[PDB]
Amino acid sequence: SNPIVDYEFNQDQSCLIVSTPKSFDIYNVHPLKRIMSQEMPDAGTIRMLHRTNYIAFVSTKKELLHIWDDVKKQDITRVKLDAAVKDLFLSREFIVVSQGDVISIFKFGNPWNKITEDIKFGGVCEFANGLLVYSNEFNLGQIHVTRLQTDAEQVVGKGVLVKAHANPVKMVRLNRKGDMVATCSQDGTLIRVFQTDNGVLVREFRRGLDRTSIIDMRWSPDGSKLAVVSDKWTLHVFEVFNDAENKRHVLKDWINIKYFQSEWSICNFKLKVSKGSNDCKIAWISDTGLVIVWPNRRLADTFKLNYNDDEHVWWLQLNQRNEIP
Repeated sequence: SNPIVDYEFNQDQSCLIVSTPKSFDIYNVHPLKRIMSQEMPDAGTIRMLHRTNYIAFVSTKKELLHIWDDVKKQDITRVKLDAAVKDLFLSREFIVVSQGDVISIFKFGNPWNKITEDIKFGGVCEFANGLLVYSNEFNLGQIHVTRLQTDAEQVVGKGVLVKAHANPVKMVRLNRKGDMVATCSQDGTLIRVFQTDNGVLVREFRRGLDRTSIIDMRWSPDGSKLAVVSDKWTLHVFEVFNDAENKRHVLKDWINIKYFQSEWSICNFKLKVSKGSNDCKIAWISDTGLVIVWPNRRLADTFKLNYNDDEHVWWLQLNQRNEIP
């Protein structure tokens, strides 16, 4: 009887937090077990802060943003919002809110205030590990990457402008450390990866020949692989860095082309999707595991990433499916 309003993973992928009309609940992603539930009226988009006791959610009743402390069972603060909230992010330092046509940044902790003037953007943004990335307001295939300086005059700040795509950016995904950004356009034809320091292009991958829209992207725990789901409804896995290049070794003949490399997924899986579910989200359970969450079905599919050592080839397997509930 309870529809899922919003759902997200905590930063390290260990938990799933969802809001219903009657409540919000927190699940352990794998193995999948409900960790806790809390009755709440009209909870909107909802986010989590690591495994800590703070949880954010946007009132679907009002323009309010509730910051909820689970130890004492109350709002430490409520924050007035000027528009609809498209996206939301938390760190022990900042609170980042994408609302309507702008991005607002608030201090986490007293006095929970706005420490810089709202940032106008083109609809697409992501914040992880102190690093902010967003679509440009005018050119929609360009992105800005900038660090948030907590101690500085002058928390703005600096920033880099990358022309990521020809067509406008569909979505954006930071890896865990935050040094790479995976990048996507409306085409969904090819996926790019940029270094966050300079915004220089690291790698380019081809998803397919035909245009599609891309539902999700997520980086492996060790930052070596990137998982992607399109609306063609196939899961793709790309290897961005093999072991040596990931560990920053010295590569003996790296210059040749050597290698002239990859460009395509090492893995696909064609997903069977009921006519209902039009969106989902991806989590890495481990360096070889994955989970897909489907809001409509309240369903979690567990996938196994296999490697054949002798043939140097990979394949995907679906291990399990579990209702939420």
